[PDB]
Amino acid sequence: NQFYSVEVGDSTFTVLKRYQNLKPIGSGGIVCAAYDAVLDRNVAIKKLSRPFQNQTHAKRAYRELVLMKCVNHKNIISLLNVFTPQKTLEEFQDVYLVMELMDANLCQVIQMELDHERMSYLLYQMLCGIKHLHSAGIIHRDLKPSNIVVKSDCTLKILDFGLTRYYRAPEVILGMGYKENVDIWSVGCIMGEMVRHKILFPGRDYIDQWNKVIEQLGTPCPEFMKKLQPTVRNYVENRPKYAGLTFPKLFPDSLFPADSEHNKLKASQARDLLSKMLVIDPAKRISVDDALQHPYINVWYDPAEVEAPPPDEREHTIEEWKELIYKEVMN
Ligand SMILES: CN(C)CCCC(=O)Nc1cc(C(=O)O)cc(-c2n[nH]c3cc(Nc4ccccc4Cl)ccc23)c1
Repeated sequence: NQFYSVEVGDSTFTVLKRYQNLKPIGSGGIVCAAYDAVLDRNVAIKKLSRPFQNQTHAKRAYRELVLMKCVNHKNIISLLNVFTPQKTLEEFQDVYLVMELMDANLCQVIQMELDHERMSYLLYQMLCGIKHLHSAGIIHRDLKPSNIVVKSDCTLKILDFGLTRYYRAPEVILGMGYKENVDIWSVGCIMGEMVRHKILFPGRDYIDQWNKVIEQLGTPCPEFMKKLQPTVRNYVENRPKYAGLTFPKLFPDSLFPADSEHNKLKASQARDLLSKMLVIDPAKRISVDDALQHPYINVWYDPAEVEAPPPDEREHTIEEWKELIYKEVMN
């Protein structure tokens, strides 16, 4: 047999024999660290249990499997291998996805005191990854630190393809319609969180989250309000009003290292970029291309990374999703 089974965490992993020394990593999906004896390197193995168990799980698993094949960029997940230990469609239960083993997820990195060298390079790569997605017509809308992983040399990869809701843009929260700079918002939320070491807009639901947005950034302009459908517009127009805080007060000097002129200047640059990404109205929020030209970011700008080439959506029953997924897994 090509497979063996082992108990990692609370789950059973049935994997190709090439993958050895399985060890659990992180929290959440169900993922393992392993040594791959064929490639002679360390990999991560994700177990999707019964991805066809409901139409929501199924649509996501299918969509992501299909896009992981599509895409080609060093800041986006690229699969090394995909397999099921089950031999037939009737027996089909689980899918295993294999990729590079990194060193940490971005939530761990955010907890570090980071210099501007590291923070700017992390943000640079997020923007390269996001630009690549958009170039293939993929607008993420749910970018968040827990789905981003990092190596020790600060190399980063985004692991999912989008649509914890703290990183979602106003247009997502309010059902507005969006363009590509919807994902800037989330990058802006991550950046702010790297500075504050606190989640910027930690709402338990969308009402609470909107409240924390307006409390800090201020009530948006009328121009913004009339882009909202009338009933959501009613809600938003009738919230308690807020003038909002300036970005120096949102992100005080105390948050930034002040030990050199380099760092003083980089602090002012970081706050400038933040003030252009955390903008409620997407008509006035910075784009991905403009952000890549910002002085905080442009020091890293490599056209081979920024301008790399990119290579329907119905509903189905779970029976139908199982077959669709089984097919993709088998090719
Ligand atoms: C001995 N020490 C020093 C070594 C430390 C090494 C170490 O801990 N590394 C490490 C830590 C953490 C973490 O989160 O804390 C996460 C990872 C990680 N690397 N690649 C992944 C892919 C997925 N998802 C995934 C996997 C496969 C396919 C598809 C997907 Cl989406 C999920 C998590 C990871 C690695």
